[PDB]
Amino acid sequence: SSPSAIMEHARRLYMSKDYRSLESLFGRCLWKSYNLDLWMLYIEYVRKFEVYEFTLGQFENYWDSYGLFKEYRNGYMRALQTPMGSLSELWKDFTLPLFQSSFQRYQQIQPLIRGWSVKNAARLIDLEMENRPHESRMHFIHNYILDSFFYAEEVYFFYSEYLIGIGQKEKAKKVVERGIEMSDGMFLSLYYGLVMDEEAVYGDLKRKYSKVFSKELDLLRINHLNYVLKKRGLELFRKLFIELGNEGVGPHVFIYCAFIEYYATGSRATPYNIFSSGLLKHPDSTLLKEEFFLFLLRIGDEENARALFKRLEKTSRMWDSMIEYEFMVGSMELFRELVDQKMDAIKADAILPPLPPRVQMEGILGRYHCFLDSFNFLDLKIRD
Amino acid sequence: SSPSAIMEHARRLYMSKDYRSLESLFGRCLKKSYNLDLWMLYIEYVRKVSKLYEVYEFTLGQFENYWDSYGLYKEYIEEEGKIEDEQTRIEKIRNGYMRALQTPMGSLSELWKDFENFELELNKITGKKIVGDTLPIFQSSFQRYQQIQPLIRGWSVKNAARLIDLEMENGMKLGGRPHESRMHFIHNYILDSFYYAEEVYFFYSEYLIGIGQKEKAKKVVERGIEMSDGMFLSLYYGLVMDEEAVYGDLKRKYSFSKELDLLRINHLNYVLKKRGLELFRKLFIELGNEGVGPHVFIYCAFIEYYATGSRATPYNIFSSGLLKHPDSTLLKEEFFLFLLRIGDEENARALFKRLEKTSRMWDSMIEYEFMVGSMELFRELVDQKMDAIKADAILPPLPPRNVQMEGILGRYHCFLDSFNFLDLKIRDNSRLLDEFME
Repeated sequence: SSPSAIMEHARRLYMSKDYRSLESLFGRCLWKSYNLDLWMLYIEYVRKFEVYEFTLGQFENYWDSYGLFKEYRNGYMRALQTPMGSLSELWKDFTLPLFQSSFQRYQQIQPLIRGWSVKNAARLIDLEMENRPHESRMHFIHNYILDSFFYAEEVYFFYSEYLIGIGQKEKAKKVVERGIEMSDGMFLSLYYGLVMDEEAVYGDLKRKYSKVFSKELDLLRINHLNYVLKKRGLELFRKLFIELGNEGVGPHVFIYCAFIEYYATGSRATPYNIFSSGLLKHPDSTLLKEEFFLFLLRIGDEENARALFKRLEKTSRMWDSMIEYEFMVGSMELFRELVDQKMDAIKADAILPPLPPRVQMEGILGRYHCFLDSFNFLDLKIRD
Repeated sequence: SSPSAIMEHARRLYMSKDYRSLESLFGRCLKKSYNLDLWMLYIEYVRKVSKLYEVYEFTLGQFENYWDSYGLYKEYIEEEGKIEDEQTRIEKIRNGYMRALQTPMGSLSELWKDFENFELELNKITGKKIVGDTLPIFQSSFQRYQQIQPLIRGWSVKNAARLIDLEMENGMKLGGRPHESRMHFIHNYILDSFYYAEEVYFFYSEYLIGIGQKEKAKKVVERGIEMSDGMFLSLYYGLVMDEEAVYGDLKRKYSFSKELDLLRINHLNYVLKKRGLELFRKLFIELGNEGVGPHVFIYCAFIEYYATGSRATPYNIFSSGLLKHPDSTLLKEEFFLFLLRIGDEENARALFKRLEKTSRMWDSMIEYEFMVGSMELFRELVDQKMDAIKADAILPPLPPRNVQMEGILGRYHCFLDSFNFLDLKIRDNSRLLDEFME
């Protein structure tokens, strides 16, 4: 039920002379459509001018409204107030300040329409945000973008954020629900759960994903825990963790909980115990082994760090962090032994395989990446 | 007095026909030399102007179980010759063949053919038995060389280091004393071949330390400091040979802010290991306008946090560094990330809010607020970051921050990485390495 598929159905029904059906279709879809073709077909149908005014209600702010403005004065007046292709061929036909301004503007816009986005859409949004009637202009731009990229979850986040900043969060929630029905990824559901206060999304998405989707399920748990910490506080965060428990929660969920417990409370004991539990569940997880060791060494829990290192298998990075630590605040005697030990381990082919490595974006896409990076945890990322 | 200076000078004397100076050069340099070209020139000069076989014996004593001895043995056995007296000739050529065959070296099969031909000529019967009895020797040396051959063909510091590692494994189960002798030859050959490379003096020092020859090791290092042009061997020397004097000797060569700051960080470490935290701090204070660079503050803040657990003491040091160095992005970013990582939340936030910021400080603070803060504050931080990218108020990023080596070379890299601190790196300013174009 995409823009193009409503369009093609409408055109078939027109061609069929099924006017009962066509009239219900427009009835249901016209107000909501930011597709000019279609409006224009509504015009073709009605023809078989108060109805160019009705269309201009929708497309007056549009950079390709010229033929529409042409066919339709103080009509000439507040087209001249819209940056559009061929505005100079409307001036010539039609106050000079106002036109000049709208022609200067279409210069900055033209290359973004040329090369139409999703990333130039973002660029367009940002340009218009900076510089009641402005709001009206901004609604058109976001909805037209929603039509153009109905499939891309970013567009729905852009408008939602715009709407939130103008105090229209109820309208934002509806845009997100719609985005969730029309695009595909986990992002918009995570943003819906957290920003629009809907805890049900976490359980519902768990049931939907149902091994193959292990990453989704761990990223849901982490994000669900975050929701609960934010909305309810630590004791209910703590209760949700303990309930999650008769399912295989991945290595990441333990590492995430240990880190919340450390940075929220300052306990060293509790994260040690969460990392330790997790290592019992995932005895072969190099991630947990490395992140546990480096966490203990970085917060300064030396004695525990050293005992853990002695018991575990090691990546080169764990070896190199421990060697560098010993050199800085340890002894040369022990430093020399840890070097001997690392060279022995390389030789025995005993070093665990390495973990993968790892103002970027600006404006409203910048904002999106801010949310995305935050929902993502370490190398556990949203994936499709 | 480098090997190459000596080879050049010797060729000069020889081509000039200044035969007096040349013979003097040979007298003072030969026995200390592991450069085969210099010894062959000596052979070539002795052939021209003069028991020649004795000069081959003198040369094969230096290049004992050398892997490119074939030309030496072949020419030597030609000289045995050319001995008046069958029995003594026979004796000598047999000992020559038998010494070669125990040596892993190129062209060993060609000496094997010559050897079998020689024994059979004397007696087809007793000779076949002599050869049969020597076959496993030859075969062992042939096999061993198959593993040496690609290291020599690809000769480099790294393959030199590999040859050291392979011979340290001791596959022939050499008794203590001839294994040591093997290793001394190998390391001295390497020192001569790469006389200018700090690595190889480290390789030899570490070998000698391990066999309880640490005074020998200190003189190896003293030679290397003279032959190389960086600050690796001097730091190694200070710390491993316990020689505090080297810190002031380096302070002269360099008074180069970055090198001065590396040298100060490493001197501070020497004092720490030797005399502990209290004398570490006295040295810090005295450095201590005298004036030192940001890295020295960051280094000392770390050593105090990790060594004593204090949060006040690192805070104060970072703070003092930032007052001496107000425009230091490295310091602002290092100080901020430190406070966030150890969980010093209120100091981290208060610091953040008064500093200029990299995108990484922004990103780390955004992430932290999302994780354990509030959503309205996350949103503001995100607002502020966008505003900051807009005003081009962002501080340009710190430089990005290698591969893993094994055996002896991997040991060199461990000592080097340890001496190095953050983006401060030792270098030899006279060597042109993989990225020389810069």
